[PDB]
Amino acid sequence: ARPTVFRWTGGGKEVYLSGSFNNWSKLPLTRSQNNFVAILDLPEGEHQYKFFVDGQWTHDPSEPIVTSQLGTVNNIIQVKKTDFEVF
Ligand SMILES: OC[C@H]1O[C@@H]2O[C@H]3[C@H](O)[C@@H](O)[C@@H](O[C@H]4[C@H](O)[C@@H](O)[C@@H](O[C@H]5[C@H](O)[C@@H](O)[C@@H](O[C@H]6[C@H](O)[C@@H](O)[C@@H](O[C@H]7[C@H](O)[C@@H](O)[C@@H](O[C@H]8[C@H](O)[C@@H](O)[C@@H](O[C@H]1[C@H](O)[C@H]2O)O[C@@H]8CO)O[C@@H]7CO)O[C@@H]6CO)O[C@@H]5CO)O[C@@H]4CO)O[C@@H]3CO
Repeated sequence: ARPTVFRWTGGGKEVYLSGSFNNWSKLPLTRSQNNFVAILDLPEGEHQYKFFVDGQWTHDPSEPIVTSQLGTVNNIIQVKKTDFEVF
């Protein structure tokens, strides 16, 4: 598993990260310089995720997206051979 950085740049007061890698629970993100951020160790390969921003499910329009089998929009990224890549 490689350290991987998630960064929400869309603002807000309170932000959670939800994705396949935490079974779609809600991880509190840390405010840092107008970002909200978290760092997770993730195995190489695909992950889907989304944000929960002041009470509302939101994706990041600047990362790739896909429609899930539930019929919802997630971000989709590919963890590769780099430590602390920012998504
Ligand atoms: O919780 C896990 C989950 O979280 C994230 O989803 C959130 C999402 O981003 C939000 O937008 C919001 O979703 C609401 C949405 O906006 C509304 O449209 C509505 O959803 C309706 C759909 O429009 C409509 O498609 C229909 O859905 C039916 C499906 O067509 C059908 O396929 C089936 O769904 C089942 C799947 O086939 C199955 O794979 C399994 O789903 C899993 C996913 O594959 C998986 O990615 C993950 O889902 C994430 C998700 O990707 C995030 O975006 O977890 C799933 C395991 O549970 O299970 C399905 C059976 O439940 O069934 C449904 C109908 O039963 O109907 C809905 C009307 O509800 O409502 C949304 C509010 O719930 O919220 C979610 C988090 O709640």
